[PDB]
Amino acid sequence: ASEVPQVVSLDPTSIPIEYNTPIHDIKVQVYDIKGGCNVEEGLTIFLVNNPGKENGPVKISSKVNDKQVSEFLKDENMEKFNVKLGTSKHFYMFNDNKNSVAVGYVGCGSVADLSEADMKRVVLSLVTMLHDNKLSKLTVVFEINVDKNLFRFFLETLFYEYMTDERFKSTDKNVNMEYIKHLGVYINNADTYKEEVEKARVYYFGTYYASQLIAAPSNYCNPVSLSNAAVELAQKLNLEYKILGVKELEELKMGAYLSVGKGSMYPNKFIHLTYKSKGDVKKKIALVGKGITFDSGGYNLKAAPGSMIDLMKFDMSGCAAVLGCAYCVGTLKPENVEIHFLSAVCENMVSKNSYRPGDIITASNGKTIEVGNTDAEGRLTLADALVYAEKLGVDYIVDIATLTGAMLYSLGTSYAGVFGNNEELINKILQSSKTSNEPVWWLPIINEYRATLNSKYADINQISSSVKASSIVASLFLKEFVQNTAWAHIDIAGVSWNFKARKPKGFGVRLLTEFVLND
Amino acid sequence: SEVPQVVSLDPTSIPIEYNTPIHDIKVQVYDIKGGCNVEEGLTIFLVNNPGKENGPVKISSKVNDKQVSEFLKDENMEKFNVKLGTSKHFYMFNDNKNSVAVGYVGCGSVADLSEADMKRVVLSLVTMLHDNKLSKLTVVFEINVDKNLFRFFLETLFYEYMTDERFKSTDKNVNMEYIKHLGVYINNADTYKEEVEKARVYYFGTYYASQLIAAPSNYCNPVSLSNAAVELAQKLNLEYKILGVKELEELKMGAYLSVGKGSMYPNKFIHLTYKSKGDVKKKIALVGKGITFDSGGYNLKAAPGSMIDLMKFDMSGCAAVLGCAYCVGTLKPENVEIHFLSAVCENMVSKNSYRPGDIITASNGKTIEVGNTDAEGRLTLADALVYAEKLGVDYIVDIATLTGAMLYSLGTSYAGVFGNNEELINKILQSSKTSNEPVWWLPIINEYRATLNSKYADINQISSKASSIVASLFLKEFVQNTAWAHIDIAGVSWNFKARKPKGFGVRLLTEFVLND
Amino acid sequence: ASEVPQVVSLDPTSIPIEYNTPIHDIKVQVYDIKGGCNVEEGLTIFLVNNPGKENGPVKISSKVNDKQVSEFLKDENMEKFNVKLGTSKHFYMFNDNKNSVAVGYVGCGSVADLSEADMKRVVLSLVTMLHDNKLSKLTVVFEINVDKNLFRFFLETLFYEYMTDERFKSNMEYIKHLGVYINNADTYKEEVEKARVYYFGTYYASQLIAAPSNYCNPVSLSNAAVELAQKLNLEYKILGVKELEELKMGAYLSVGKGSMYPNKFIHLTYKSKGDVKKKIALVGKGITFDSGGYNLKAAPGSMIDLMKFDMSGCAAVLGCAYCVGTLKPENVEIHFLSAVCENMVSKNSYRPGDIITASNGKTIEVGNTDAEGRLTLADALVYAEKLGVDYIVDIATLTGAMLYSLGTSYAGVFGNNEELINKILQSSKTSNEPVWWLPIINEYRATLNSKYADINQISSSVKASSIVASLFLKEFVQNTAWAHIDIAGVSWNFKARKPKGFGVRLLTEFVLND
Ligand SMILES: CC(C)(C)CC(=O)N[C@@H](C(=O)NO)c1ccc(-c2cc(F)c(F)c(F)c2)cc1
Ligand SMILES: CC(C)(C)CC(=O)N[C@@H](C(=O)NO)c1ccc(-c2cc(F)c(F)c(F)c2)cc1
Ligand SMILES: CC(C)(C)CC(=O)N[C@@H](C(=O)NO)c1ccc(-c2cc(F)c(F)c(F)c2)cc1
Ligand SMILES: [Zn+2]
Ligand SMILES: [Zn+2]
Ligand SMILES: [Zn+2]
Ligand SMILES: [Zn+2]
Ligand SMILES: [Zn+2]
Ligand SMILES: [Zn+2]
Repeated sequence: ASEVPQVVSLDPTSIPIEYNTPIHDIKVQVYDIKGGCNVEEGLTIFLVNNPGKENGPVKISSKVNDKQVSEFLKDENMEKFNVKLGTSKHFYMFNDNKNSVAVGYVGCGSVADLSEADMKRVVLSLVTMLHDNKLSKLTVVFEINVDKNLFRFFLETLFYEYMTDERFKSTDKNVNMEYIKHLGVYINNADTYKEEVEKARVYYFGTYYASQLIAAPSNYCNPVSLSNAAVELAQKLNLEYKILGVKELEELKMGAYLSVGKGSMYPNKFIHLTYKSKGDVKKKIALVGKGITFDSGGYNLKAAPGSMIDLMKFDMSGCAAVLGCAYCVGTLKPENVEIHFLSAVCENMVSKNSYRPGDIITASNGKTIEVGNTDAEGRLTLADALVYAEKLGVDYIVDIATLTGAMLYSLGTSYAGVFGNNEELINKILQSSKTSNEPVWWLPIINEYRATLNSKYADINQISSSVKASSIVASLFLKEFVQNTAWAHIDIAGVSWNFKARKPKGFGVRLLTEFVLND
Repeated sequence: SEVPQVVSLDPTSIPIEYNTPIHDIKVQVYDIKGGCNVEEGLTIFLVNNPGKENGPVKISSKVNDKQVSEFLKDENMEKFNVKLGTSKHFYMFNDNKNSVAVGYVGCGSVADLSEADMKRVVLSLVTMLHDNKLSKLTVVFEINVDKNLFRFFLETLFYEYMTDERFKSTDKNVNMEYIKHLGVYINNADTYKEEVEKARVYYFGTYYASQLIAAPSNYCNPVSLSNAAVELAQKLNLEYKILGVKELEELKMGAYLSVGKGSMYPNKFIHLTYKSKGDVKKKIALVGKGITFDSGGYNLKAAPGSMIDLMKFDMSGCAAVLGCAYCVGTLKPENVEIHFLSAVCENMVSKNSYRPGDIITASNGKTIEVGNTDAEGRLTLADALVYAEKLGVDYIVDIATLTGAMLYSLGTSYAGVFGNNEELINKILQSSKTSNEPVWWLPIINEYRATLNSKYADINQISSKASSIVASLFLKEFVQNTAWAHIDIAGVSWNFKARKPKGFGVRLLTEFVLND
Repeated sequence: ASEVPQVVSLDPTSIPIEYNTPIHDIKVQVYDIKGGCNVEEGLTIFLVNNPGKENGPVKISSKVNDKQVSEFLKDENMEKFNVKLGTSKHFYMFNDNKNSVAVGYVGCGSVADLSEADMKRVVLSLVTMLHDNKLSKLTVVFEINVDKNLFRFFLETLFYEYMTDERFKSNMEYIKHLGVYINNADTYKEEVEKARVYYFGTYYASQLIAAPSNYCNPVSLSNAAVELAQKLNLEYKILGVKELEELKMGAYLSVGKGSMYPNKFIHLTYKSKGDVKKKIALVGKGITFDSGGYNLKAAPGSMIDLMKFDMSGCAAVLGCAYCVGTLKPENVEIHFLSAVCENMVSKNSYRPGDIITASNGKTIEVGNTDAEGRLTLADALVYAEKLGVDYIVDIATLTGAMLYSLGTSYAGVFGNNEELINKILQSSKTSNEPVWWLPIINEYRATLNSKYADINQISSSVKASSIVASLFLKEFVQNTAWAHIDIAGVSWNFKARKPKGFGVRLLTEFVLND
């Protein structure tokens, strides 16, 4: 734990973190739908669809253990409503014990298998029913088909979207902020789905924890304060930790990493968390996250129209995702595995002490790098991070980074891109993507472009000057720093930020965790 | 107090000229009914011709000289016309057989000169003063002007006549000589006499503001500017207080302190106070934006036409307030208590600078999400407006070079005024009429308030296009229950044609204080 | 009706126009709230606030004549919800007679005085429920404070936002009944049919604007004007290129030169049956598409894809023409004018630097082809003052600077006559179409001095474009009271991706209460 430097005494010296969220107070009960649905206090929502019939009528199929509610929800009354994806309706009636109840439904389209995006729409429609309504209990009746992974995804998404981050609110807190205390779920073959509930709660927070870190502004979330939070997290989870300061980094000759942070008031802090299983270890994995707490661009300042310099607190999303994974792994405690969580945290700033364009710097593997652009600082920090990671002697090195903005032009805001030197590892990422429902796509490392990184003076150029394929060029650059290890690179620069909702996604936490677990 | 330097050659004070050549001018006002004596220097007639556009010049005044009167007869003067801005020089011998200079400046055919027309008239008259080493100027008024317009003539004459040579060195004007005497002829002269010394007060306050603004950022930094304000206060016997960083920290001014975090100069909060002897009926707080230099911060002014080299003008609001302070302290109005405020700092790029995206806390507890570092003015004004309201005043009037959007709305002549109180706005509009400083009332549109709703903080700093209106909506959030008005002078502060400050707002704020 | 030229046989030859809308089929009843409410049919929505507590709990005061709904509306239930402006909830249930009804609310904030901006948010919340409604009846219970004008605004807005334009397409059902419970109902009833007239006047203008440039061209726009005039029994006249050349409208014609569509000048006339006491000319800018000419809109943010909207001034005048010809005010004679053309890049286009001559003889030096609206208005104004009217009011999407000045909500008004400007402002207040008075600063006039022509079209330096354009237009009105309304910023609703029909009601209130 290191002291955070301040310019004025009003400068924050730590990131506020909410561990005990209202979600953790919610008691979750899972009932088998065969036994019928009890409709009591709170709000009972049925998830219905109508296969084939686009915007077809609503039909409740479950047994409802109440004569009154059954009559209300009979087919001929429900037919005036439809199952259009995103549609919702509220019902009000009295049950058999003469107690008023609130019932409703959410349309789930006319397609049998809902994609992760469709399910997210259903959750969002469901969440609006939770907002501005002081409910004590929510009951969800699944009348659609979901496998165990999609059921978990439903819960995680619900917990995430329902949650509101009011850490930075002061005079403008929602005076009506009131969370439900009970969640009931009716589903076919409930005994098989029950194991997903706690996994969802663990996945939710790991995602929401990374979200809190990302959403934290660059004056709260700096290299020192972020490394402090990693320490606290590790102390709560009994993870081994090591926080490397500038001096050790100099001794390890991390010249590429150090140059990036030269222009910052905050000293570089290299984060090293370690989870090791108690049993015999059969797999060693290093998970690397890019940790630029603020990216001004350096002397290559982000001043072009649309450079979104104000959003650049998000450039440690990779680090956040890695730390969120550290929570999920340290909590669920997988066996036969050893995971290193790495992040070379620093801050790309403009100063008299900054690194300059044209500077030639030496990485910790001896390779000299000519800087052609100070705004491509991520691949520099990752270079030293990758070399460090390989010295640990692992089987897999996976890095996750908000690296290139060109991802928005290639995959957009929904799908992340994965690059690598090992096809087996890449397939495991794609498999992890399926089971976590965090969309990833395999993109090529095109060797024909490697020649454009040939520097006249240094061993290698940082950027190309004749190739607009930035995501591939950067992957080619990073590949030059992994000598003999299966390695994959996930570019989340396009998917890390939910633009419509103006908030982080916490993308990668579940993806990386499903990777650790299913191995 | 002590100005920090990078090298020894860095200046540690703003050069300021108090005793200007204008203050060495003896001003005499005579009644035109007794006629004009024409003996020495240059004598200029302000003549018009109501109706006839570009009509003939006719000297109506009685001239107490046979030879000069003969020269100025209609027969001789018919060849000249009264087109606004026209000037002619005449050369002749008077009765004493002394050569003498006589001329005129045409004042159009409209019987009511406006603020713009009178400025053209003065400018022409000033051109007759430049490059002509004269010891005396007499001006004969053959037009109809009210007391406030006659005063505006003098203030403007004095302002345009004076040349700022504080930073001249090997290029000082070798031929620059100022007149030592000024004569004025006008109808009902006893009425206009009091306006003379009021004009000299109004002029210097405007020129004092002009000097501070023109002073470059390496000369005019927050420390040197707060030093100057103290020097001003000590001269005028005003109560003064300069709040430094650690005091500001205690007052929790996080917004204002964040803006200045990057600068090598400590933040300095200027607090001057004039208090009349006797019963105070009105308590007023005047707030001036005091950014000694606006680089833009990490949102650097690097766009084409961002005019970063002119950014020394972002202290103009503060200058206007200090200029007003001189006027008020000199004229000493009664039954009022005036607080002169300016949260002075510099907006720089550094490892210590505030960033786009920072969530800062204002002194009233509201958390603000910083969308753009170049919108730093409203951040400093936020803490200043809270401090001001804490003084229990009746009126808060802030003046600021806030938004460049003003150039597209009102332009370079008219300032914009916003507010939460219609009575206060009208008073500003009234003072605009009497100070002859053009000001237009622009609305604070409440529908736009939603665009400032922040996801994480209490409020957004910027809306991420009606910048001026949005900036006012922001400032409204820091005035709880006081009549408040906001004057945006970003477009009218600088005279691009003359390449110099206007000192805009000094006379406006003084007229507001005096006539209240 | 002139023939609309085509490049291919697939190019349309008229603007699709819906006159009979489902809104005209809605039967409206206004009851007094002091008598209580009947909630036995369809959707009932309470407009409630909480002046005492910001985002405070919902409490329904009205007594309803149904036991089931009375239980639903008890304070224990409603306090689970809050009145945050725009927030809404609605529930389906059975009433006492076992009929299906729906009951809900819309939060109206904690301020007793509702602005038109606030009311618009309330209506939008209401409409969102209507777009998911299949019920036959909507009942709106006003448990808040509205005067006669804001209530009419509520109806016009409700109608306008409810109606959806589907002329170019290749869920819900429109209600047949609207019930309203409000205090002093008898005083409000007169505002209903006025709201229906104002609605279609606005929606008609909306239809013209939204109609794309391949549909809405000078020939088809003027054709629709003729058809509107015939339906309302207005005197009309469409001046063609030959008549325009005779009248020497060289500024107007220079803009259209590069277009495949011949310039058309629209002149509609309403005249009262009795004695004519006031004469008015309403002038609308009618650029059916603004490419920018050789000063092409290629800069980032120039938004060339939206420039079908630059005839919004023309549409608003035609929209007003509908209301006037329908409401038939006495003692007035109104002229509806628009010099309609298209600003295109061609070998025939006018060029930057061209010196053109207006119908009043003034030579103009063109500095920017993208500033073509003021050129066409210049000749239109000269035409307007020749009619011998008391008031000339032009309305135009003139300068993008309005977005930086007043924004997207308030229009700017400029003029030479303070009395006319006040009437505009008063019309703005009664119609709830917000306008703000901006100055015509004479000091800027010198920037329009041309070296070779009588006057410059634009300024080289001055960025106060809205003011500079006003000074320009001022040179084409010799001695008639004249006002200019710049709606370049308020014409298009960007959040809803559709026109606002801005100006119709403002202009109609102007002619009706003058
Ligand atoms: C290859 C380079 C440095 C010339 C351009 C680039 O890819 N820049 C990166 C960057 O600065 N990484 O440290 C970059 C990454 C994300 C974004 C980005 C911009 C947005 F406006 C946005 F919404 C987003 F999600 C990402 C922009 C640039
Ligand atoms: C709202 C924002 C920050 C996007 C653009 C803005 O209004 N900037 C202000 C500013 O920096 N306030 O601290 C601003 C104010 C005046 C001017 C300005 C520019 C000129 F070229 C000019 F001549 C002038 F007089 C003022 C430019 C920007
Ligand atoms: C004076 C000039 C031509 C340099 C810039 C200008 O004011 N152009 C006008 C125009 O082309 N009139 O025919 C103009 C008017 C509205 C808009 C405009 C732009 C928007 F992005 C927008 F959303 C809007 F509503 C209007 C842009 C330019
Ligand atoms: Zn970067
Ligand atoms: Zn980066
Ligand atoms: Zn700025
Ligand atoms: Zn500023
Ligand atoms: Zn145009
Ligand atoms: Zn146009």
